[PDB]
Amino acid sequence: GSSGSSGEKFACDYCSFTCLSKGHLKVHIERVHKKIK
Ligand SMILES: [Zn+2]
Repeated sequence: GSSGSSGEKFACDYCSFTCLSKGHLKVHIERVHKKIK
């Protein structure tokens, strides 16, 4: 089997990142592609 998959997971709009939680996607965008101010 493959080392990664799309499955039923959420994906980043800016890079090749994926996660099972929408909260983890929000935290990824808010810290990696945007910042807290
Ligand atoms: Zn990303």
